[PDB]
Amino acid sequence: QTLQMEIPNFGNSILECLNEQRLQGLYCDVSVVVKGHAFKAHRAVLAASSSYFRDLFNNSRSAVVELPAAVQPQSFQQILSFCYTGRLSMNVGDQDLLMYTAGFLQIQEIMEK
Amino acid sequence: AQTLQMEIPNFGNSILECLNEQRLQGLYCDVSVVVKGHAFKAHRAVLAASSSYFRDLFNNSRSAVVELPAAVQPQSFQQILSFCYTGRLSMNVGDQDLLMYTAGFLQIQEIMEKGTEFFLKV
Repeated sequence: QTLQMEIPNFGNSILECLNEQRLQGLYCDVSVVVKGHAFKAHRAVLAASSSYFRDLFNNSRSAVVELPAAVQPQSFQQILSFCYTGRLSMNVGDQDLLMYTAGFLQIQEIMEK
Repeated sequence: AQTLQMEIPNFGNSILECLNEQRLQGLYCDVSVVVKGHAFKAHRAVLAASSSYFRDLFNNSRSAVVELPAAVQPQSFQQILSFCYTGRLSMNVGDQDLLMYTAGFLQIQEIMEKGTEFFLKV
């Protein structure tokens, strides 16, 4: 006799809270610095969507990581937001940079087919 | 915050599932919660999203290891931890009282409120 409970779309709700947390700088365990702009985040969430961060966080315990000159802050901001929401916004004029950065950071689900 | 170029449905559902797998392998975890000498790796963020007790505990401390009081049992805790990462709670008839007590202690408010509830599994 098993008793069972199941909350529908639980992950959807939890990731929203994690995004709120990040937006308010709560329970973050890494700071990612891009051209002198610091973004707080959770390693776990970055790792879930990026094989680049997966490999980096597998191999380094530093509290801050700085990305190379490739990555620009606006682009990174969009990618970060994607990792917490599954939404990627449109970028008029810098779609090439955004795509380059997504590829660089090996964001696996951002491109299709 | 205008035009999206992509939107993955049910993204959070899949990501939390990834987070659960990471925990089960000890990856990218930032806290170790110890219960009657049994240590559990976790992510503070995932605990805090579901547990008012943990939110509090993490703000009144600066420590990678947390020890829960002796009133909290390991098997029950494991069930609560899994729930925080899945939204599913499972257990045997005969263990519901202990699980409910543990959920109360850790102030998992999704567990004891209106909405979905426990059932007998098929």
